[PDB]
Amino acid sequence: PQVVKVEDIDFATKFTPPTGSTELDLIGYGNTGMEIETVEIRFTAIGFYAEPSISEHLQKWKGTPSSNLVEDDSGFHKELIQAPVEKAVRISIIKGIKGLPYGSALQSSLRDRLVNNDLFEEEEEEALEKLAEFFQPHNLPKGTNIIYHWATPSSVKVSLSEEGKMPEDVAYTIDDAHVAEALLDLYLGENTITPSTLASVAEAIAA
Repeated sequence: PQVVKVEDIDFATKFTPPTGSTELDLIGYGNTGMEIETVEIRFTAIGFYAEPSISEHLQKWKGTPSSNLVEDDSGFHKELIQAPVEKAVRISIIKGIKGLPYGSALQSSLRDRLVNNDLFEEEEEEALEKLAEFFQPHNLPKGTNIIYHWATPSSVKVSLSEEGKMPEDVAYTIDDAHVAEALLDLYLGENTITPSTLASVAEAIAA
């Protein structure tokens, strides 16, 4: 259709991020989590969008089982992440959170990924501090939208809006290519914080 339910939240099947020139299709969706004293709680609804052509860049995976694709060392993750097409994630907050803890968690997770790949130099460290600082003054209540748009492979346009509206302008830009790739790896990599979104995406490509 034109609208899909992700955790009873409406996600459009097609979407142009703020200030973008290109219509992106909904490839997969899922959720991310949080915990309180080991109890698992649903934190956000996620939708992963990309230029329709991403399907053709990944033709070679057609007809493989989804379970093959998401398995470690399959190679699919990196080819998904590196597909030379525009991509975006739309996040809809399910459990409200202050902006500092969210930005610090993001920083922590992106650092871990960059460190684990020997890519965490002073440039990446500064870019992450400034990303965390962007979020620190905001509150992210239930229903808030966060859009990350990979307009170029080395850049991420970050935009935010209240429930019911998409953002009109870009609020923040990530200018570091390694951070930009780490942010995609956060959602689509072997150690993804959202296995459900990755499983949804792989299904969509394999079929």
